[PDB]
Amino acid sequence: MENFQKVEKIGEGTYGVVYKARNKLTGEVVALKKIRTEGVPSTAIREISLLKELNHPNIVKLLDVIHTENKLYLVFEFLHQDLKKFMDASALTGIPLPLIKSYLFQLLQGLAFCHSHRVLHRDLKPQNLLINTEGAIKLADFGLARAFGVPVRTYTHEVVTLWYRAPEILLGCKYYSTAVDIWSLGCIFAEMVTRRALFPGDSEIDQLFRIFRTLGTPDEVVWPGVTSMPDYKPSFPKWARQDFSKVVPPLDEDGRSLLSQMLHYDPNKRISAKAALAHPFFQDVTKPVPHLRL
Ligand SMILES: CCCCCCNc1cc(NCc2cccnc2)c(C(N)=O)cc1[N+](=O)[O-]
Repeated sequence: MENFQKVEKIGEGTYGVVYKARNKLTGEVVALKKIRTEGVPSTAIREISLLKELNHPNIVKLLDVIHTENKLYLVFEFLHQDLKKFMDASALTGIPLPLIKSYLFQLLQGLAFCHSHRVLHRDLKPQNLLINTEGAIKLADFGLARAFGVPVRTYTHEVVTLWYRAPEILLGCKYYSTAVDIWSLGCIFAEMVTRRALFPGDSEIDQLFRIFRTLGTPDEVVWPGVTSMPDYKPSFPKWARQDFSKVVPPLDEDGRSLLSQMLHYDPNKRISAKAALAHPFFQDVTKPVPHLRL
């Protein structure tokens, strides 16, 4: 490294290998993501560079975009743990409701900020939500999906998780809206509460059908235009909707109400991050300190 010193391999992210590294000059510790494949579209360089200006306390800071030796590296502020690991660690006892609420509230503030700046995440998942010892949680990888248009894979054949994908994406809609992020966050909220993924599909159709089996197969009444979507098939089985009381027990009615609005089928009916922040569920929100073992 011309200015870094690898501390260790943090993982093999969706867009390449990630290392924890120390800037030999500043001494700062950062996350360095090597971007995957053979060309690096200058279009992406400009778009990514724009994200360097997207600063908010609940968004992982993109410190630098390094395009040298015809390679692309993203330098991000470093956080010690992701929500997936934290949820697994809290599996026996569950994350306390006050902390679940604090995290959801913070994540919505982060989304409201990005969305007001016309930046979508598109691939939110527990592994992309980073936490620290202060009780903060931050969204990582905002805007990379668009800047890199197509997703595909990482670089070492890894199974893309579809668990948090909004139904309009699964039905082949080519135009994503801010609503896809609200859907993903709703799925994560449910998972924090129950300690089980809400819709753990293992294929695109299994993902879609798991959603239908829980929320009911969508129709023109609840989702105008759904039957004209690219991958919609009249042959889809028609399942009845289940009650949220059975989906995320023992979450209270304020929580079920908010989740239901985050999971509406019609992206246009789905609650916005700004509106969600005003939901009665957050009347008593606080910022607890999590028990983090690093
Ligand atoms: C099995 C762990 C999966 C990590 C995959 C890489 N995922 C990332 C994880 C991060 N930190 C949380 C963390 C997690 C584990 C160890 N140490 C720190 C960070 C960051 N900004 O600090 C960035 C990325 N990433 O995507 O650039």
